[PDB]
Amino acid sequence: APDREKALELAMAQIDKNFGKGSVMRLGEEVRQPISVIPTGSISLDVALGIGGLPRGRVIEIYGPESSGKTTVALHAVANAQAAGGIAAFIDAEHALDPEYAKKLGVDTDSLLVSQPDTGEQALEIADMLVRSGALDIIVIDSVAALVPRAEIEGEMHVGLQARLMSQALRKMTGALNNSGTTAIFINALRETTTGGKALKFYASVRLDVRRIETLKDGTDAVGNRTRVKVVKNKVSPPFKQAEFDILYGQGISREGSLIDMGVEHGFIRKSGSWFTYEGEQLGQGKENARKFLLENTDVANEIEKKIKEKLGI
Ligand SMILES: Nc1ncnc2c1ncn2[C@@H]1O[C@H](COP(=O)(O)OP(=O)(O)OP(O)(O)=S)[C@@H](O)[C@H]1O
Ligand SMILES: [Cl-]
Repeated sequence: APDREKALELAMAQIDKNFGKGSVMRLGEEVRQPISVIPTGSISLDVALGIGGLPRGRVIEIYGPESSGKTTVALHAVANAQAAGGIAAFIDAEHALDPEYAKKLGVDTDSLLVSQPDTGEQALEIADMLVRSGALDIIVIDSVAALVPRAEIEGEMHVGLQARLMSQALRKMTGALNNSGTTAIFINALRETTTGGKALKFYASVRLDVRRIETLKDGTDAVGNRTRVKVVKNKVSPPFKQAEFDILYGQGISREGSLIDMGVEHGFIRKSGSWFTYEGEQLGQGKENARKFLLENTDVANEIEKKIKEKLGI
């Protein structure tokens, strides 16, 4: 009577039904759940996510050391939800946002709702209220850590409160997020759990481990920094995939850079040691020269984007 593959699928099906699609998956499964997404700003990360971007109506955690590139991704996500006509909100407990930098990443600052709460409770309630209006495509909360409880803020001499705070708010908010379809990005700067990163680990549909890995030099001097993101949790597509990309000083994710990495790995652009070539024409010697080439030769790149796009999904 026993036929494993048969029994297994019956079990997996039963599992998803009882707990939700994505409760169990084969790591190599080719996901076919289009959903609705907010492109990450990084083509590769969109691919790593398996669905083309951050899922809508879900809790997203983006953690890692400072200057890891978390905020950049958050800002790009906002920029993209806006181009699609979405409205964005920013719950700020850090007072670090640099609107001029955000504009550069394409964010329409003037339309950005910003709120600087007095307490963690207040910050999450304001977020809950904004979300339940169903009017937002995305909402980013700067600093899970910054969400300190009112009592602490007022000198209360008694603990476990800030994590409990993140739990209860997350319990209430997820419902509205799904109904509204608003993607909520919690930025968690570390020094995976910043007091309340505890409940966030379970409530999230996606958790991004962001980390700096290399300083982009090309020549002796610095041009920017390369970031590596690992999708440690993904309840909508097989997890653990990884992605890398360049964020040049004063710029967001380098599109050209992403086109040069995927293009090389997917054979569209050949790379003999030190020289990048594309179907019968030189791009230059050195990751950076190629970037320069693609920045200028806008016609190229678009086709390379085209090809890389078609090859996976546009
Ligand atoms: N205001 C800015 N002005 C110029 N460059 C910036 C600015 N913000 C970010 N960048 C660029 O992107 C990098 C920092 O990215 P962030 O997303 O701010 O890092 P992070 O991981 O979010 O660190 P935290 O704790 O949020 S600051 C910088 O090293 C620059 O390359
Ligand atoms: Cl994107």
